[PDB]
Amino acid sequence: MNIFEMLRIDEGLRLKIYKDTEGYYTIGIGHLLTKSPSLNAAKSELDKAIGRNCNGVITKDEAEKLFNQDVDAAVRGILRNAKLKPVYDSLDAVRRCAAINQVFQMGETGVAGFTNSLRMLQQKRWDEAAVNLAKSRWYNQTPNRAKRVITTFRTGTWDAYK
Ligand SMILES: [Cl-]
Ligand SMILES: [Cl-]
Repeated sequence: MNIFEMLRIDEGLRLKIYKDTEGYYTIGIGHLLTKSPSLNAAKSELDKAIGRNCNGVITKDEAEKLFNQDVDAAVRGILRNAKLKPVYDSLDAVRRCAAINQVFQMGETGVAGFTNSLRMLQQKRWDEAAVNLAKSRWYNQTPNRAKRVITTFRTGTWDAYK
């Protein structure tokens, strides 16, 4: 297992513009296009991203390309964040994949506010962190996915991803 396979499992793959779990326009492998409710805004953003007139639909290769850039961006966002970087570098390789996944899903922003859990993860208090992490809007709105990530942080293995 690796980050790509893991996220590909959590986000799925769709070649036509769709609404995510929060109702925002998205495409490919969880690539948010816009938070605005105007589809046109979304189509414009798509075109801009891909570099061509898509008419709301892309190819697999196009989706995968966006995915690549998006993973990279997330990692790079982690690294540049003063509160995140130190936690991230203290973790082992599997748990770092759990960190990327949360950041990919919620933004460096959302994650940066998990101060307490962050500290627990840094101290290697696995079970305490798992309980803390569950006390969130994130776990309550997307519990199945949150559970998988949390078990990942808790155990340091890919068991939740089987
Ligand atoms: Cl792009
Ligand atoms: Cl879920």
